[PDB]
Amino acid sequence: KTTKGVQLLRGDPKKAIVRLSIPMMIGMSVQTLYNLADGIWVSGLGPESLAAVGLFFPVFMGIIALAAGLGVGTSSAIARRIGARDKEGADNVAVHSLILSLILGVTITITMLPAIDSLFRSMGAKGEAVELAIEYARVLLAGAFIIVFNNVGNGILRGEGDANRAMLAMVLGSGLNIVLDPIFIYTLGFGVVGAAYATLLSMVVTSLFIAYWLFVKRDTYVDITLRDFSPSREILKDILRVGLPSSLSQLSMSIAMFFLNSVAITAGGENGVAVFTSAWRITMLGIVPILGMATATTSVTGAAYGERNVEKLETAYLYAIKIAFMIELAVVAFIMLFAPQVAYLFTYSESAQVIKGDLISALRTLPVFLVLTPFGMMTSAMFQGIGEGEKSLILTIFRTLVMQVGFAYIFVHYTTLGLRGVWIGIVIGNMVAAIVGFLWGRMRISALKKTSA
Amino acid sequence: EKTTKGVQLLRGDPKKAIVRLSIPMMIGMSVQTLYNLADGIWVSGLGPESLAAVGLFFPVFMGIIALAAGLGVGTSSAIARRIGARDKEGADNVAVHSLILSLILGVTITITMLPAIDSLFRSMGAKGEAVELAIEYARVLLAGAFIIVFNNVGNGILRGEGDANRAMLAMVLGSGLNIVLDPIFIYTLGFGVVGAAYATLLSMVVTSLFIAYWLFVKRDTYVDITLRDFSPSREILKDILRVGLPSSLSQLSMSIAMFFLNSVAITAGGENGVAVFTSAWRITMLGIVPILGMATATTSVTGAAYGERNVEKLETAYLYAIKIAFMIELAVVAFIMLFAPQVAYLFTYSESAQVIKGDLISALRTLPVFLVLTPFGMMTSAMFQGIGEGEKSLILTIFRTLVMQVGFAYIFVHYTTLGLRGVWIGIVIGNMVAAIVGFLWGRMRISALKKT
Ligand SMILES: CCCCCCCCCCOCCOCCOCCOCCOCCO
Ligand SMILES: CCCCCCCCCCOCCOCCOCCOCCOCCO
Ligand SMILES: CCCCCCCCCCOCCOCCOCCOCCOCCO
Ligand SMILES: CCCCCCCCCCOCCOCCOCCOCCOCCO
Ligand SMILES: CCCCCCCCCCOCCOCCOCCOCCOCCO
Ligand SMILES: CCCCCCCCCCOCCOCCOCCOCCOCCO
Ligand SMILES: CCCCCCCCCCOCCOCCOCCOCCOCCO
Ligand SMILES: [Cl-]
Ligand SMILES: [Cl-]
Repeated sequence: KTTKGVQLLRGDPKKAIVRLSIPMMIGMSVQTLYNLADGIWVSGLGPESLAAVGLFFPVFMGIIALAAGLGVGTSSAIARRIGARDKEGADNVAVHSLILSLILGVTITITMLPAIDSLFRSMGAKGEAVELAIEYARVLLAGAFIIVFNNVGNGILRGEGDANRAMLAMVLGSGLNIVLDPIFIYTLGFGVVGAAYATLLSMVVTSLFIAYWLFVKRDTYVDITLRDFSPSREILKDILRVGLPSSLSQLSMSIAMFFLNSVAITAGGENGVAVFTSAWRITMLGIVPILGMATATTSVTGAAYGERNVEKLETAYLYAIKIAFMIELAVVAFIMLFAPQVAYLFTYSESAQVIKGDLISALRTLPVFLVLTPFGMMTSAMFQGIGEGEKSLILTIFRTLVMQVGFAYIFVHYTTLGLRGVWIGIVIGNMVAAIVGFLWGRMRISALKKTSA
Repeated sequence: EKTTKGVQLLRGDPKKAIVRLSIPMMIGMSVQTLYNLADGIWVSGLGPESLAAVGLFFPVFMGIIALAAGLGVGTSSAIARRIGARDKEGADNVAVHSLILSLILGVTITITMLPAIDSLFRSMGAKGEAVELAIEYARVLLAGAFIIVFNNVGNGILRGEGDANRAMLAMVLGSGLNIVLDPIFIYTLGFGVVGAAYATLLSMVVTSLFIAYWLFVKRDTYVDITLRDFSPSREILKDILRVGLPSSLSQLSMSIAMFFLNSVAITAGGENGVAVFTSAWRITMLGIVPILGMATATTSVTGAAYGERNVEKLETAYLYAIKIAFMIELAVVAFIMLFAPQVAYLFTYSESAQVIKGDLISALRTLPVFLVLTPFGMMTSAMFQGIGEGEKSLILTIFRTLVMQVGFAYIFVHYTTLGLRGVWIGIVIGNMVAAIVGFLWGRMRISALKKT
């Protein structure tokens, strides 16, 4: 009656952390490669097409944040039921979340469609860029329910230890999107709106395979039928308590990036942002693996929590920080050692602009934040795992909006540090947040020990 | 005896066989669809005359296929039944008879249609560059009619013994080669639209070389193919024609209805109504591909089960195919409807786009529903062919196209004022009736097979 995923999920915590993290790293890497490739294809379309994507980008990220949020809340809730050997509960959560995906998906479409014109012109943007952005938006807003469905389906798979198929769904969608991208944009001559359709079709195909696994093969651990589903305010509250703050964390990180951009303006001007933009884009080499471990950390800590096994929860939590820290250590040492070569690609590539002198400096300072990220992110993943999303959000706000923005701001304004002060501030702010996160996580775990006793 | 994987499939679990014999056909057809799409792009770049020439020739091409595919299904179903009946000698005999028939039929098609193709096109189409090109295009493929019939018979033999994979391979190789040769003949060699006929013919010939090689040289099929001790049989010929002949007539019945349904849209949507449903027809030919795969699988499996005299196994296979086809079509139909305006755009890049586009969007939110009903009728028809009663399949086709669909579309136009919108409804309603009556007929036929 038990699948390989569930065996893995409830087994040795260390094996579970590693083997559930790896597929997600691969899946997110392909997603990253798509994002990277699409940005290159769009940049060959001219200024108005680039602006159109820019107008819609925050809206798109808002949809993803909402979709991924519901997915994490789903994954966490299921993992805790499964850890508690409450299969009926796990089944009931799965059905609940799928219905919520439809509700949220349609809600996004109905709300955003009549509001995108006004929103896009609030930028002061006008002409073709706005009209292209509207046409681009209507394509993805139409498949809003597909986006949420795919994320929920992914959450269900992760939550029951099936990170393998969660990965496959991601590689399927993103992989097809990579292939379809230059075909729709250039070969078929659709232009920037072609990238919109390339994404949409890729998500539909992904949805078909997910729906096939969930409703036709029905070879998931959880049983998804319309008669184990007893409508539950409690389940709904459980999912939302992790889902909503998860989306709000994104917004928090979003607003923080905007503030850091303004700080970089004061520090080094318009090209100061260019150095900053290139800087954190590079660090994603390190962020991507940590994101993968966060998903596994959430499900493993959740499984241990439902099992009422605080020691196993503690072991998984601490082991995840340990492994992520070692992974980052290599990544950061690597980026530092080949900073002239990494900066080179971008900076040379556009021969007319040159900012390598500062990017190279930035690549010898900023990446250091990557070795302290695991402390905040595993703690956050663990909070999501035990179903306490508000704590995850509070930590994220403290790190991003208060510490990073605060330290970057102060160094630029009250010191000689200058543009380099932005990188120092972020690292120092991260250092303090890492300490707060780790102590809080361990504090929360140890309080559970007391409670179980 | 030394059997093959395909034979083991036919004699084993019907659900497994339905799946393993239907999927390869869809894949083969999907590559054919890729070829067709690419060819349409090259042809449309040659100008309106070349584009109109293809439209004029296309019914002639369908006429050859109707005869070729007809003999193929008659061949495949007969082989499948005798394999189920453990009648190896009969299976060998069907194969040899069909191969000889392919020569006779192919030659006869060329002999009779070639001198009558010049008079046929002009009497209804006057002239133009398009008329001249369409005639030249027809003469090329009419000349290679034997190759076309031989390929379908060879394909029929492969499917009939459960080797759908090699049938798929033959289809993929031919279309894949046609994909490469197509722009070479059209552009590089500067033959124009007629170049596409050369590329297709050459691809078909190469396909025949693979098939001939498998059947005559390597001879690694389950069936034995040899003229040694060959004895012509009326029983074998009747067994082939009782499915093969009505199969050809069914396609004739569909085309006769299509000529009517295209003119009903004239009284409904004007002359634009012609290109209106011609477009709709093209989209749905894409939509029915999985159904066609299910049907060919159904014929073989129900055929084998009939040969085994296992009615329960026959019934399982038949209902299971409907089950899968129904599920697949729901996904197809939802896609086509929920994402419809996009689909119409890819066929309407011409002047006065809106009326040809915007009507067909409406058709795309309504007409696709028929694909949901179709498997109940089509698997029934495929089951009729499987048991060797092709005339019942023909009767069902006539009732659907010539009676229900034309009848309903007619009355919707002549007695209602919905016009074009009613035409789609008329076809869908007529499709509903035929699917239910058909499924009911099949269910009674199976119930009778259990008696005596
Ligand atoms: C460029 C990206 C490469 C993509 C292809 C990678 C192949 C991955 C093959 C592994 O996937 C196996 C599918 O697993 C099915 C579901 O497994 C359920 C959980 O099983 C837990 C045991 O994990 C075994 C890992 O191999
Ligand atoms: C310069 C590019 C670097 C990119 C980062 C790539 C990260 C990939 C992560 C690879 O994961 C390998 C982790 O393997 C763990 C090693 O085995 C764990 C041993 O732990 C001891 C406990 O053993 C219990 C079972 O694991
Ligand atoms: C992770 C690797 C990504 C590789 C690129 C994506 C490959 C997609 C599959 C191949 O698609 C073929 C489509 O061919 C389109 C050809 O377009 C060439 C003309 O482009 C000119 C404009 O270039 C703008 C960007 O510089
Ligand atoms: C993607 C399309 C590529 C097409 C390549 C060309 C293929 C041509 C057909 C290949 O058939 C392979 C056959 O192998 C050679 C067989 O030689 C025949 C001679 O056999 C000797 C005995 O036969 C006597 C009767 O011919
Ligand atoms: C792009 C065109 C490639 C042509 C390759 C020509 C090489 C032919 C070598 C011999 O063919 C290989 C085996 O073919 C099977 C031979 O046995 C039967 C001969 O064909 C008889 C069937 O009738 C169909 C002939 O067109
Ligand atoms: C196109 C096929 C015509 C063949 C008609 C009937 C021929 C077989 C009937 C007689 O049985 C033959 C006894 O078998 C002897 C073994 O060798 C068979 C070779 O027969 C060659 C016949 O060739 C006729 C071609 O015109
Ligand atoms: C418009 C074309 C009509 C073609 C012939 C129409 C005659 C058939 C009418 C419908 O037939 C219904 C018969 O109902 C059950 C038949 O039972 C099986 C008949 O097959 C007979 C062969 O075996 C006889 C053993 O009983
Ligand atoms: Cl191209
Ligand atoms: Cl699968």
